[PDB]
Amino acid sequence: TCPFYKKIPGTGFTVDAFQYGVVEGCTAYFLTHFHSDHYAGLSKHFTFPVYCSEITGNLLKNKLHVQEQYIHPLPLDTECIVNGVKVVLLDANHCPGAVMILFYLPNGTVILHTGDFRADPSMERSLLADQKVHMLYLDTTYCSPEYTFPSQQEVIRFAINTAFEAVTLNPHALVVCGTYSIGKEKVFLAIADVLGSKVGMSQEKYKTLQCLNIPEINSLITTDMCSSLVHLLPMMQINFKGLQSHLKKCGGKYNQILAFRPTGWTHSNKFTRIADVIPQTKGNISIYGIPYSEHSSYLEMKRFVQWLKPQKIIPTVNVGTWKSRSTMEKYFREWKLEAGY
Ligand code: NI
Repeated sequence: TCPFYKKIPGTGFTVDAFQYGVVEGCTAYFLTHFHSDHYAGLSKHFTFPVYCSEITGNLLKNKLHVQEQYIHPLPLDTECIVNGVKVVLLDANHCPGAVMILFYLPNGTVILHTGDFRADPSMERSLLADQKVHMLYLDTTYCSPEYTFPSQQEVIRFAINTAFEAVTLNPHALVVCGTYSIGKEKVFLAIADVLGSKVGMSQEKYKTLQCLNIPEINSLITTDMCSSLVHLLPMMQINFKGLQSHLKKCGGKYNQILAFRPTGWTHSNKFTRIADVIPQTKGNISIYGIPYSEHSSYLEMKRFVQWLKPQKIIPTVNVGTWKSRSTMEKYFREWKLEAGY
């Protein structure tokens, strides 16, 4: 049964609520982004309206084969009327096509649902500046001060330089990058760009990338593995046994693999700066784990909420335990007391 925090009071609306069969009274279903935890339940057989971004809409059509009559894309930064209710989609700075949703309720109440998001100061100059928010449904994934990580720009600098050095020292080295869902595309794109290669990948992944409205994408990616010296593999294959196997398949083109695993947070961030990171090495193979997050750090989160000064806050991640729910109310109270709202 659909939980409370996926319902929008006073409306016929739910958010990211596809795995509970027919939800009593829902006249329209909102989808924040194309990640499996959120889209779970959707298929070709779904027959109620779905509202989403354009890019999310391309993925529903081409990857889950949802029928074109039921997909309702909306443009960002635009006031739209849906079943007699005003709504706005805003970029979440999460993965491609990911959005936050502003609802203007008939009774005068105003609701922000973040979906998944990495808070940024640029969000303070959106359509959010212009008015009050009464309830904030919040992505609280890293809501604890021990969760620190560097900026995206710092991580991408490290990866580029790491790659460029190794391949310049050894022209016969192959670079590999792990993936399992959409997001974090910049890692493999930036690396290929400094190396003057296209990125090689499977047909199922090529298809996926074609739905993302990336500029000049056709110049950047390819299905011809042999033409490329930056390869994508599924994340699970990024270990010593999986890579040794993959090297055999390249046929004496390459004598060395350097591989990158994009992770979220890991406990090694409590002690080690990004500059100081080192790889796990076995023979002619090396594997770097790098902390590229598309979710807000603790400080990023704290700033956004303190700026927004919402009247009530509802969490959407880490809700499943009493300890978690308790810890989150304590941080919300300190933030409220520190900023005076
Ligand atoms: Ni997500």
